[PDB]
Formats: sequence, C-alpha cells, structure tokens
Amino acid sequence: NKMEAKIDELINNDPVWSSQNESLISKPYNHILLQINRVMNLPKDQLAIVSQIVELLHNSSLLIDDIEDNAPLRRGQTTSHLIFGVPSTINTANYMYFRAMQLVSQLTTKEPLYHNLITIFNEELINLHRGQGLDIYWRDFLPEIIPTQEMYLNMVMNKTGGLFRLTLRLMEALSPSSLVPFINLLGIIYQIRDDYLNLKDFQFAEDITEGKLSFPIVHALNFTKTKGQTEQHNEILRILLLRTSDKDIKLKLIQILEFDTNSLAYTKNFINQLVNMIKN
Amino acid sequence: NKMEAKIDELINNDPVWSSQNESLISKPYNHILLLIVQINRVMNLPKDQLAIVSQIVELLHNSSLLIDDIEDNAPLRRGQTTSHLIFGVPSTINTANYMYFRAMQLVSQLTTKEPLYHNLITIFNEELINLHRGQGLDIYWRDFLPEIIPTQEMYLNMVMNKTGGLFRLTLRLMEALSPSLVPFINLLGIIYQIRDDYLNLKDFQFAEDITEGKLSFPIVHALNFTKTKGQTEQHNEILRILLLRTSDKDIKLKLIQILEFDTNSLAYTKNFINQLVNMIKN
Ligand SMILES: CCCCCCC(O)(P(=O)(O)O)P(=O)(O)O
Ligand SMILES: CCCCCCC(O)(P(=O)(O)O)P(=O)(O)O
Repeated sequence: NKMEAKIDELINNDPVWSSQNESLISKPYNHILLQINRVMNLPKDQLAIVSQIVELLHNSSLLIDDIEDNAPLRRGQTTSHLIFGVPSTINTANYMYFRAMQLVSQLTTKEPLYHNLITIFNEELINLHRGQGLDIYWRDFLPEIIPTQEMYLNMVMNKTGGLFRLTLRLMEALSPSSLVPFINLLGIIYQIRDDYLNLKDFQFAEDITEGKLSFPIVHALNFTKTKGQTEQHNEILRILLLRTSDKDIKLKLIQILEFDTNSLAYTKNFINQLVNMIKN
Repeated sequence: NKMEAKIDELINNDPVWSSQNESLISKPYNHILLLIVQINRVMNLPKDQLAIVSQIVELLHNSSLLIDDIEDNAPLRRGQTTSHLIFGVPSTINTANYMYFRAMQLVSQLTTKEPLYHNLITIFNEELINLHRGQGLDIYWRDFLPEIIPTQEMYLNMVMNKTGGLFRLTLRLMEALSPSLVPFINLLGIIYQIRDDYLNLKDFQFAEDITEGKLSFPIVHALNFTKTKGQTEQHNEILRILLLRTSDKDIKLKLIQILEFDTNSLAYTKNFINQLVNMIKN
C-alpha cells in the first residue's frame, strides 16, 4: 500500500541528515570554543585546512580528557559533560575525530601523498591514545605501579608528543620547498612546566585531587624510597589516594615536596637544563 | 650532560612502547571478547581478504559496544558485568577509541593498489560518521525528553544512520573488493532493529530498554497515538515512567500492559515487522 512506497523511497536514498540535526549534535563542542610555515611555505589556503584539523582534534581530546579526570572546570567555565551529560559529550567528541579525518582528503588528491598523510594521522592518534592510556592506568591502579623518571618521559613522548608531531609532520610532508626532534623537546618542556605550575600557582592544584603521577610526584616517591624514608613515602600515597578537594590537605602535601624532598626545586632545575639545550 | 645525552637520544627516536604496556591498556577490550560468509557467495572474495574485512568489522563492533554500555549505564553485557564497572569509565573510553584507530590501520592490509585503498578508507570514514550521527540523535531524544517527541519517520531516519552504518560498512567494503545489494541491506538493518526493540518488551511480558528511557519503535508509536487520540493522562504517564530510569519489575510491567491494552502498540509493531519481511520474501 502506501507504506511499502515510503519504505521503498527510504531504502534507495542516502541516509537523511539535516542542518538542524547537525546543530543538535554539535552543542557540546561549540560550548568549548568560547610562524612554522615561514619555513614550510604552504599556500595560505592549504594552511587553513591543517589549522582546522588540528583545532578539531585538540578541542575534542580535551572534552574526553575532562570526563576521564572528573573535572568541574576548563578555560574558566563549567565543563561540557556537566551541562549536556557524559553520554552526549563522548559521542560528539568521537564524531569530531572522524570529521577531522575527512578534511585530510581536502589537502590533496595526489594518491601517493594522500596515503602518506593518512598514515601520519593514524600513527600519531595511536601514539596519543597509548600515552593517555598508561597515564590513566598508573593513576587508577595506584599503588600497584609507581613509575620511575624514565618511564614517565616515555609516556610523555607518546601522549603530549602525538599532536605536536602530528602538526609538524603533516606540514613537512606538504612543503613545496626535520624539526621533529625540536618539536619532541618542546612537548616535553611544555608537559613538565604544566605539572610544575599546577602546584606552584596554588602555593586550585587539581592534579592532587585527581591523584596524578606528575613529574614532581614521581621525583618525591622515588627519593623517599631511595633514602628509606618509609613514613613520608606512605604519607604521599595516602593523600593522593584520598581524591581530596580539602585546601589544608593539599597544602600539607605541597609542604612535603618543598621541605622533605625538595621536589619543586628539582623540577625547576630540570626544566632550565632542557631550555638550555636550545638556547646554546 | 649524562642527561643531555639521554635527552638527545630520546628525542631523535620513535616513542618507546612495550608488549607489557600493550597488554595493560587492552584489559577492557579482552574482557568483552569472552552475514559475511553469506554475502561472499556473490562477491566471491578470496579467503585471505575476507578474513581481514572480518577482523575490521569485529574490532569496530566490540569497541562500539564498550562505549554504548557507558552511554546507557548498563550493568551487564553477554551475561557478565560490563567493562566500565570493572576497570573504570576512564580506561574503558580510552581503550575503545584506541581500537577504532587500530581498525583504521588494518585497512591498508587489504591492498597495495593506491586508487582502491583511497576508496576503502572513504567508505570506512563515511559509515563511521553515519553511525555517530544516528547514535547522537538516539541519545539526545532520551536524555532531554520531553523536549522532542520523535515521529515514526524521524525514528526510521535515525535507524538508517545508526544500525544502517555497520550493515552498509560490511557490504560496501566487499562490493569495492569484488573482481547493488545496499537497498536490501538497509531494509534488513531496519527489520533487525525494530525486532530487537519488540523482543526486549515481549520477552519480559528484564526489559532494560525501559530502565534506560529509550525512544523505542513501540514507545514512539504509543506517544504519538495517545497525542492523536487526546489521551492526555496516558501520554503523560508514559513520559513519567521513562524519566524514572526504574528497575522495579511491577512498574515496567504496568508500562508494557499500557502498550498491550491501551494503545495496542505491541500488535502494531508485530504487523509492521511482518509487512517488511513480505516486501522481501515476496
Ligand atoms: C588525551 C588528551 C590529553 C590532553 C591533556 C590532558 C591533561 O589532563 P594533561 O596533558 O595535563 O595530562 P590537561 O592538559 O587537561 O591538564
Ligand atoms: C553506537 C552503538 C552501536 C551499537 C548499538 C547497539 C544497541 O545500543 P541498540 O539496540 O540501541 O541499537 P544495544 O541493544 O547493544 O544497547
């Protein structure tokens, strides 16, 4: 009857999707929205698409990161998952990873080069997830595994390194005219400095509430272990396992790192040495 | 300088990742581990290629299920506790997304010919975009109810994107490799989804679709039917029960008997399914 006819039109056409449907799906993403080329020389408009790709990937990974860390704030406003819900926020971020994958074919149609660009995109997203996976495992299975400094730096080369290397590698492949080593050291300085300032700025220090194995915390645990300081080693673990928002307890942990282990000075010195490798 | 030398070797090499590290982040996926052949008797693909299409579709389907269960707050899958309740929502979201990109990587094992490779990756990308558009609408309607009450036509379009996505992904990759069945695979997909919604209630008559608050095919028919017939009290009671997110067995049976005797949504759904099967069989 009339029904068969409707079904018939439906199954012989592409799936139906409107601009109004698209706006519903983008609500969690729009909420978060609120120089190297001097060397590579890419045509200003090819340069725009790379910029759109990087922005899509960065903002989407942040939406997922805030759910994985149970975070209340980002860029000074309530997090998207607390407004639209965890379900809609996961699906929207994941949708945008595939929208970014689609902009790659707009960079070129040369079949050989296209394949290399997709391989770069695939490899670095695999590295970002392997690094984020290990950082989460250490935090959520604590005190099963306490990483060493060497293990921490390998995690950062995967995690933080992934999107820095992604941006740089796409640009070098497209250049009409390798700084990877330089971009790798830049990502390492950036991550250790972030961990350092999260504590020094407080002195909200949310890395303590989250129980993160940050660069300063890694130094402190291995220092107390090496010197046989049993009670202090254990006190650091107890406070991290509390998942606390209590300002007085966070200050107590910060005091151990400053007065017992000298971990803040140690980290300051480490960052300085890394910066010097470039300045000399 | 012992440092500077170490730092220099680190930045001049690829990132370090061990087999022990691979095993730790695979825990959520290994836990869930515990149509193609048919179709092939038309496409005639070689067995080596057929096996690769199969690993790809399995990777994508199982990873999708890990995320769907978080999105639905589901306590059980395949008779066992869900991965997010065992390993935590954080590791489970990360591991599922990691596997989406490992599946992408497998596509390059299907051929060494550049033009064919570009078509396979395009098909992959198109159907994952469609899967996410349909799941996005299904989640929005349920989480923001009663802001939007979908009609039968809006539901069917949501299913063509969602359930149609994986059925078309399998068939389209096979057709691209053969040395169209799409309309047929679209209808099989619609039949599959409406039958799943129907049986979840009929079997109870644990009807977890009710606990979840889902705008299922029978619930969509009931809300529009009560609106059309002016049954204001019954329309509002259906909404109230879905918004409770209840596990009470008497409350779930009360709603199913409203669809059986008051709106006749269960009989409507059974006949709708029969008519779609006839369009095929006949
Ligand atoms: C999976 C993307 C991770 C992006 C960074 C997340 C952080 O948790 P971290 O880099 O300090 O570990 P944030 O930059 O939000 O503090
Ligand atoms: C993005 C999720 C794809 C798989 C969904 C399967 C179901 O979510 P559906 O019945 O809602 O289509 P399930 O019956 O496993 O909950």
